[PDB]
Amino acid sequence: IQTQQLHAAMADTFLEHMCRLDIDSPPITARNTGIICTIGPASRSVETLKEMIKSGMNVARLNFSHGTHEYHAETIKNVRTATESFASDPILYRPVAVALDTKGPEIRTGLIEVELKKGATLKITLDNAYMEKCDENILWLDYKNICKVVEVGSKIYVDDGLISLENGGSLGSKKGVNLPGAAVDLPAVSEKDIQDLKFGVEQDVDMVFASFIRKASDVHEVRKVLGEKGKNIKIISKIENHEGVRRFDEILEASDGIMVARGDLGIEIPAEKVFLAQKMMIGRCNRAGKPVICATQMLESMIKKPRPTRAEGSDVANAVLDGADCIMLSGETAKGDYPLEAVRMQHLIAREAEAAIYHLQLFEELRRLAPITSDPTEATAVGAVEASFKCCSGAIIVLTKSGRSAHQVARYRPRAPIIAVTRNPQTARQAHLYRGIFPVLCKDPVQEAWAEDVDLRVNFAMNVGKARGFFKKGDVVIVLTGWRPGSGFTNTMRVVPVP
Amino acid sequence: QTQQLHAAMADTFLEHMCRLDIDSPPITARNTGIICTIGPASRSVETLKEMIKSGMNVARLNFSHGTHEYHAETIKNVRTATESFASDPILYRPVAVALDTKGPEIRTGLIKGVELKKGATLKITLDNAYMEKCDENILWLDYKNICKVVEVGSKIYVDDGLISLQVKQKGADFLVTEVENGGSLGSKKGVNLPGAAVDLPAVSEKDIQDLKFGVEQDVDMVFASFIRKASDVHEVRKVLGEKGKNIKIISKIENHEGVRRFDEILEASDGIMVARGDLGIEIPAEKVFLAQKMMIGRCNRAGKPVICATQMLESMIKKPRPTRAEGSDVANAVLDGADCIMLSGETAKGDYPLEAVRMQHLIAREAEAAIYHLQLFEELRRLAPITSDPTEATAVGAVEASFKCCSGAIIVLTKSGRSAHQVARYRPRAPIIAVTRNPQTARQAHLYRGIFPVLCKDPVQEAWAEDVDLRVNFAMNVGKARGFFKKGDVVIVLTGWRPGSGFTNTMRVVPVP
Amino acid sequence: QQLHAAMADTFLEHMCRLDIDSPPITARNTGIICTIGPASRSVETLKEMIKSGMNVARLNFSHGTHEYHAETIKNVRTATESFASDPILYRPVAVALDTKGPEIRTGLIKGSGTAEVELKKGATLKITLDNAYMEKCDENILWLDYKNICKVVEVGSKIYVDDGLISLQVKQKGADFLVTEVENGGSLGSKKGVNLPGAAVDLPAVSEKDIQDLKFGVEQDVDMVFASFIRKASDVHEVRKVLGEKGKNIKIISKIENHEGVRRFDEILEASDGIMVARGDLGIEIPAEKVFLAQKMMIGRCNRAGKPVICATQMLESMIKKPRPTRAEGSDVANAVLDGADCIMLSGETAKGDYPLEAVRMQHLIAREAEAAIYHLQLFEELRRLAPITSDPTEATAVGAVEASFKCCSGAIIVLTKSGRSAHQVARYRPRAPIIAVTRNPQTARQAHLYRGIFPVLCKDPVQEAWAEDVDLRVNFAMNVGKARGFFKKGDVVIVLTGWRPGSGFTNTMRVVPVP
Amino acid sequence: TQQLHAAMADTFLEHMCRLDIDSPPITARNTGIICTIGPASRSVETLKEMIKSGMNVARLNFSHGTHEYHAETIKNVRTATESFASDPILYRPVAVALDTKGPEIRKKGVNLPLPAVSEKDIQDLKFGVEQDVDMVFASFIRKASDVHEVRKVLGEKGKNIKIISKIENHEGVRRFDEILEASDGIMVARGDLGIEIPAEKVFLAQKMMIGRCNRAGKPVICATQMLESMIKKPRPTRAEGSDVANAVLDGADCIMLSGETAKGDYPLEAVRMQHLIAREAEAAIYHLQLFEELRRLAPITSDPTEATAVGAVEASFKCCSGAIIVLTKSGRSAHQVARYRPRAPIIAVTRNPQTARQAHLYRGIFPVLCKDPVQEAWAEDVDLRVNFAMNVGKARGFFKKGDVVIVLTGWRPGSGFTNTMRVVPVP
Ligand SMILES: O=P(O)(O)OC[C@H]1O[C@](O)(COP(=O)(O)O)[C@@H](O)[C@@H]1O
Ligand SMILES: O=P(O)(O)OC[C@H]1O[C@](O)(COP(=O)(O)O)[C@@H](O)[C@@H]1O
Ligand SMILES: O=P(O)(O)OC[C@H]1O[C@](O)(COP(=O)(O)O)[C@@H](O)[C@@H]1O
Ligand SMILES: O=P(O)(O)OC[C@H]1O[C@](O)(COP(=O)(O)O)[C@@H](O)[C@@H]1O
Ligand SMILES: O=C([O-])C(=O)[O-]
Ligand SMILES: O=C([O-])C(=O)[O-]
Ligand SMILES: [K+]
Repeated sequence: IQTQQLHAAMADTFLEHMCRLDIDSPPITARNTGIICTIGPASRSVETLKEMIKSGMNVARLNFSHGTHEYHAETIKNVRTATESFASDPILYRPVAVALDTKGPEIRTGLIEVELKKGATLKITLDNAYMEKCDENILWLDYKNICKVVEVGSKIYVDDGLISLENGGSLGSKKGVNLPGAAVDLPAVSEKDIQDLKFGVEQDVDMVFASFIRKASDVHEVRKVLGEKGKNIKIISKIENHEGVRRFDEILEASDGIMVARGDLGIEIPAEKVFLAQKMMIGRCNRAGKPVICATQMLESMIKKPRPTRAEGSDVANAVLDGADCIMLSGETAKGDYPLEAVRMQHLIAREAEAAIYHLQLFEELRRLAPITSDPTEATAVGAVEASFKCCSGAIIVLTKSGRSAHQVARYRPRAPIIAVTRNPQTARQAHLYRGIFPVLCKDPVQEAWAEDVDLRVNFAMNVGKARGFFKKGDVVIVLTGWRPGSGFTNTMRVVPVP
Repeated sequence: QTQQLHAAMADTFLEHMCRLDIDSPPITARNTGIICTIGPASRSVETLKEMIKSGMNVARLNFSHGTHEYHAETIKNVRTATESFASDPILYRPVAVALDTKGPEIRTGLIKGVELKKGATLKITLDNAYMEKCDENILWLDYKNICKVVEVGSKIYVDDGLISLQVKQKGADFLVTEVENGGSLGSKKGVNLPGAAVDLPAVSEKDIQDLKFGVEQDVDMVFASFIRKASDVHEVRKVLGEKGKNIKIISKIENHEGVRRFDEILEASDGIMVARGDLGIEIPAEKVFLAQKMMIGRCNRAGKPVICATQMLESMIKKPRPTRAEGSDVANAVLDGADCIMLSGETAKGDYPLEAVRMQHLIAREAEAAIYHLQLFEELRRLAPITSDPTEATAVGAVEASFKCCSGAIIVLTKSGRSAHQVARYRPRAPIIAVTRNPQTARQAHLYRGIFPVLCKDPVQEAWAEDVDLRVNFAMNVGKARGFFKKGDVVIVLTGWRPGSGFTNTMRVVPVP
Repeated sequence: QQLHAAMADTFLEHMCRLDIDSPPITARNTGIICTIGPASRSVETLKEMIKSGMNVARLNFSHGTHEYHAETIKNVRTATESFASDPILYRPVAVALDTKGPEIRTGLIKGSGTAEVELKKGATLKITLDNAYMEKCDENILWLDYKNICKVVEVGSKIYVDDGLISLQVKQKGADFLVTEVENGGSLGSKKGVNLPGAAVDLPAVSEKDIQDLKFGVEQDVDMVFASFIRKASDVHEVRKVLGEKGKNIKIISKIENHEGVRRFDEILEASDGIMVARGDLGIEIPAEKVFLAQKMMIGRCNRAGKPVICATQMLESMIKKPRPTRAEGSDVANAVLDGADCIMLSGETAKGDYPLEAVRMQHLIAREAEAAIYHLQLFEELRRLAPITSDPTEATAVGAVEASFKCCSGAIIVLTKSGRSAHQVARYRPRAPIIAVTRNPQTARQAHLYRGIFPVLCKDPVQEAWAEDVDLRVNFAMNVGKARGFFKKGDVVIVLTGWRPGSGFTNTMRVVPVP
Repeated sequence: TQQLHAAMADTFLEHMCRLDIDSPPITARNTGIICTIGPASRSVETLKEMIKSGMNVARLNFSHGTHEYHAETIKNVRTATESFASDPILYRPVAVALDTKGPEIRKKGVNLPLPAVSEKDIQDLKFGVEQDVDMVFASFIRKASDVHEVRKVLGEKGKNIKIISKIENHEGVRRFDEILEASDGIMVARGDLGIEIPAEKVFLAQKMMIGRCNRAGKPVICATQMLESMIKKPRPTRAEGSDVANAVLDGADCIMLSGETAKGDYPLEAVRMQHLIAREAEAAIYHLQLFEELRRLAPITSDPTEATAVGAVEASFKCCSGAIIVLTKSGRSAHQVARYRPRAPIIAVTRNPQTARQAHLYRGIFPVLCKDPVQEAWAEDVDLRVNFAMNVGKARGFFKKGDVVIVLTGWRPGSGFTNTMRVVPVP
């Protein structure tokens, strides 16, 4: 047992790399995959959120499919209270990002659970009269132009795909309806969505998970609503249907990142094909260097049990091996009985899978597919990661203001952690979207001599790395800086020993 | 689109991932075998027939529970459902019977004939007076030498890993434990002692009766629970003796010692099962995927069957649709290189045994198309040594030829299955149609990825050349009827130069007549 | 056989593992083409050329008459049939006809064929097309046979005479005259070759002289044609039509010796049966520092296409006058084989040199060494990666047999073939083991030398009545050939390729059998 | 352009198929040219033409000749070299190499498959240290003891003189690993090597020694008979052209000319041909495979200079940089960059004149001798030397204003602290 699966990292083939995986080779830590947890009744309290952060929650997700604005406002206030409870020591302080998940073009049912028999008959009524008198033969939908977008012989899936219209069971109240095959004329940004996004920018959110993004214009519509006041809010496009998968290329280019929303995608396309769409979207985002999130049902059984299933354990690890920048928890942290155990489990799995990555092939294929550029920062990023592998550096220290220089380093997936020193608090929170970036917010005021002010932030990362066990005095690290203040000038790579 | 063949011709693994297409329909022939545990929800002849039609290849009997009378009837029901299709040998699908041994299990007593509290006090005693009298305060387990294996504050898990304890005080015939993770206790629950060394024998006195029962019931394979060393496999082999010398022994690796000594266990085994259920308790659950990918790769390297098992579609016990994690697990096990995937409670006792079998079938077929054959075939060859066996050279030549012509199938005539096993080791994309007159060979063929066994019941022809061609034409008709290929396509045919095992040396690229 | 360097994971350490103490196998896979001339024309010398390793005899039709060439062909066929007493060790020898082509030659120096003049650099020289000076050239006026030499060369052009050794600068141009200034001088002889780089030489690709030479080749039953100065694919079609129906099985080798032939190489190779990198004229028509680029480009493209490629000209040039080559020439032989050249050639080394046999032996020695040094692991992988999927059962059987040959490290791949296609499809994937190609067609046994690794063997036994017994006779004939020539011994594992019915195009059966 | 289409091929076979004779190479020739100086090129005026035609190292064959004669050849070499010193932007350093006579039994030349440095070798070696030669071609080196024997003879006075051993027999090939570890480089002396071992095996030992030297990051010279026919002819043979190109493709840092420049009839033509072929073959190398295989076999390091070097080569491929500018005092930092064989030329700025002359032994290093005085502010003195390299690349046509280049410097003055890589445009 060497460490960090380094015996397997030196295998000439991927098959031999698999054979040399050792359960007794413990991970030289620094977890390089971000953990996003949806907040709900089980995790809304300040004391709970403090434990979630200590257990490894890097992004708090707000699902605007439910709850009011004042409800989500207290959640945000609770998240910032729990996060700022560690701000007394900036060396150990961990930024925590806030994410708004839009409701999007949803389709619900009416009120009163009944019992749907297989082969029975139910008259789907887009009639506001029976909006509360739903039985076993008269179901109501809130979709305008449902009769136009549907064709005879097609299928309809109510309550997260449980009932099929066919295979149906106990139909509840106000359950979601999925209409695969697509034709949904519902707007990309609804009236509720517009007010939610305007609420998000008012609340200084860090990122937006846009639901049911079908085409590239949907992301432009979302970015237009965020306006100039929220122009720095990263837009993560959720791919949840067939149209989003086919139009993924134009969606990826218009978006800041992608979430593989496997829950709705598992209903819109055959569930046996979800792994295809996941490994495809993760590969293309890794190719383009944009964040990708694997979400939904990763540790589903932990909603009721303190330990996950074997399938759930492998799913989290395989999402990391796929190359996902972040993993997500929904009901496991929003409503389950073991939110802290779900967060801790994803942290332990991610750390093991990060060591089991075949870096030798990944780094070669990432450069082989990346184009030649004239951006000096991009060339500095490859040279830094190449140097980091060459000397087994304890970290790559990147001074960045917008996060860009750190993102360009993370695109090439170094094994060493990326310590991104920034004075921009939003940049530090947003850095969690990119694999391997450990953001550190330096609150020290700006010095007069610019060379000394850069030396300050470098030494800040040194103490942070020594305090968190990333390296020790005398170790080699890679330091990325630029030639003048302001963003966009990162061009200097140094190999320096830590003091 | 078709077959993920645009992704199959990528220069890098990353580009291969980028070219994965949900709109490219899969092959047709599912290569990864499906093993289903037969239990109350599936042991009926009517259900078993639909299990076979849904894709079940191996019927696994878990001897951790049930009597020999109960298992004999289940086996009888499996063969009644299987022989229900024996009238048309062209469409007849062999179905193997697997015996899963109890092994060195540690079980608890019977609750009165409860519900533990989180952080309470649980006294674990060996006094047999509390065996049929278990309460929330006194707990009896059948591992007599328990205190001579556990120490201070040792973690001890009950109820398939759910309830967790901590030996707060020791004793000689009792143990005082403080609950670390509460939960509703039960009767006759399994107990794991991770980080300790149980001294129970590899083959218990009960396993002797079940292994002898398996021989007289003509089972095709034994799943030996809790193998730790090569000598455990030899013990199972010696116990089976001459009457069970052809029964294949699958070593179930479910603890730290089995993983540590996997190489010697694999060398002595006929195959391996990644029994993730117990393994996820004996070692940290976040490390299971490492042990699975290690054992699958090593078994692929050695050309030996590997089974990924336990909790693959666990939520389907109660729901007609699996979770996304379960959808990825089945797909990733196939992509890892597993010859077989298994279902336990999903088929033995769950509410949707047929939906679980169908889901594994659909996922496995999709995953098989998504395999990066350009890298896999290249890496399996560079790692396999140069050989003098003509069958090995013919097998890899047949696989290379099947990739070159995009063959509809690789037809293999075999008595023992070996020649077909040697083809599957190189993982062709095309299905391997192994024609045989040995019914046991046809059932045992399901252990190897891609082998579609067909049982030839035609009488032996007078001229050997005619008997060979009769069996080749049987595979032709089978592939045509099963939709594997059509007339005009090219298939590879593997025969030998003389009758008897061990002479396969002839590879022919023939058109489908 | 450099087996340690063959198991390396990288090309670099494969080079580091190259061992001068690891001996090669017996079978030399690279064909040797020997140009026959005054030093190699006799039946006695030709016998030793075959014993030294000659597989193809080249006849350069730029000089000589039909009767002189017919007697050379007769002496060749006599020297090879001298060994027809033992069909086990009988090595076939092909005959190749190198066309004259659109050549530009000067007149005679002072009415003599042997006289020479010394051109001093910087002086002047008049080039005229008036036939009155065709036999009266000197250091002042030079005659050449290209009539349109003025309507193709402008002022400042550079003319090269005698293998590009003499260079002229076209100072002033005339209607039928050409005023030049000598750049590089020296001895100017009679009837020397003239190269006009960068000029559109409008000479016919198939002149009337070549038309009769090709008709002579058809009548003399030549195996292949080396077509000089192929500029486009239509030039290969003209050669194809002249050979007509009677010369249909005569393989056409397009000689790339100009800038246009390199630029239009794709359409030429697709219309050709083979390619020769004729570096002599190529080194003059294009800069000499670019010849290796054209050589590696053409060798790789024909390796990718599965068509024969030949490395020619000045490979052991110093051996014309000396019994041992230079280090550069020894390096050029091995690098040609390492490049992937199906055959290496000798021109003046065997045509007129003082050591024709030593050059043949030197080429055979270096080829055997470079064959073992080939990175088969990367070559076979890259050849399969770039070859398309096929619906032909023979091609799938060929790559399967080669793949099986690497798995067992077989002594050989025995291939029964009538037209040679079966053996060519095996050689296309470059197995390490020799390809013993059994045939009853004498022409295919001669044309098989054009493909690397094919050891052609002509069976003399009569066709047995039972076809399955006639196959085993030919199969066991190759076993005798392999055991005799030391390619393998009893107990060794070999690959044997047969078909399912007589006639060409049915090879589909691969058998892994031990040597009886 | 410089076979850029062939460089982007996914396979080595497709890389050959893409080699285009119509894709012109860059003006920067990375392979050093060593010319043996003799009667045909001893004059001051031709030595100027030899330099103008691309000569980088002047080899003095001590198998014959006296010290008063070889010192006059050196003086003329330094005379012709310093004739261009009136312009440090275009000045090219020219190295001086002493090839020892060694155990040479003679009155022709006898070979048969003896001391390392006998009395004649020591006197000539001491004359080399007195004449301030940059390197010594130790003739016939059979074991590492011979290299130590020679290194002890040069002493601490010539401790910086680079000992590069000439492998000339079967023993040196078998004991090559211990010889290479004790040497500063290797010359594959193909002349004597072709006699001691079968001629058909010379290419085996050549590619063996070049690959191992490439692996170890030590210079290797391919020597002798590369253009032999040019001794009496103005154009080489096709085999000689392919030999020059294949040596460069093998990975040889320098190519050599012996009789072609020493006594041949076309000295300048032989130097020009080696120049033209070298740059054509440099564009034809499969950098995609070479860079990967060089790193796969290079071990993990803890030296900041080695990590900065491979990071700079990786960055230079990423931006297709015009050059890798490396400030170096001993040349070592430029040597570590050249070990990973970048496509871009390595402009090694130095003030040490010997470091500049010795840099010709390493592929891709273009040494420039900075004559400007040291500045008080060290940061300004660094930018001055960086600006010197920028003006050199523009004047010599290696790149133009606006092009991207990699600049390697260190964090403090003194040798051994190169650790800073900057990606900067050309002003
Ligand atoms: O990642 P970004 O947005 O390009 O920021 C990197 C910037 O940080 C710096 O290192 C220092 O910038 P500041 O001093 O303004 O914070 C610059 O050299 C560089 O341009
Ligand atoms: O895989 P196995 O057990 O070695 O069997 C393959 C055998 O089957 C055959 O194809 C047919 O032999 P039989 O006629 O005895 O069935 C033999 O040529 C070959 O040896
Ligand atoms: O290579 P070719 O010209 O297609 O011929 C190969 C043929 O040789 C054979 O092995 C024997 O054919 P013959 O008996 O007619 O000579 C056939 O089975 C096969 O089709
Ligand atoms: O390559 P070398 O010989 O180690 O020298 C490189 C050195 O040059 C420097 O750039 C400065 O050189 P100077 O001492 O001449 O100013 C150092 O930073 C570095 O250590
Ligand atoms: O026995 C089993 O199958 C297990 O533990 O997973
Ligand atoms: O014709 C030839 O062979 C040549 O030019 O090399
Ligand atoms: K199937």
